[PDB]
Amino acid sequence: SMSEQSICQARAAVMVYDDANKKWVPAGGSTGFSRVHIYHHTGNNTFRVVGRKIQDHQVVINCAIPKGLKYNQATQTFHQWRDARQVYGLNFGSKEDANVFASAMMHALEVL
Repeated sequence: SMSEQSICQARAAVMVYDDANKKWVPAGGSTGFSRVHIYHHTGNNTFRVVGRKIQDHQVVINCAIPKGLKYNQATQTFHQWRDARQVYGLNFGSKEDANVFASAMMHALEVL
């Protein structure tokens, strides 16, 4: 697993969209900020997003990034993308967190 490396980290609250109730809900069950990484698995050139809550280290997101993922910068601090299972949203702690993480994601998408 040393062949999988973090290429970015940022501070964001991770939500998922509850399709049935038409509302954003905190990923993992409780609202708060996480440390969110983009990991590059160099053996098979894959990427995933993994986030853990700062206070308790709960894993709140573990989401593939496949080739062609559409990454939407909805606002300067809220970005989102789809998975068959749910839409994910990142409410970043700052604009720099958001831009840096995006530029990282755009890089990932270009090397996939």
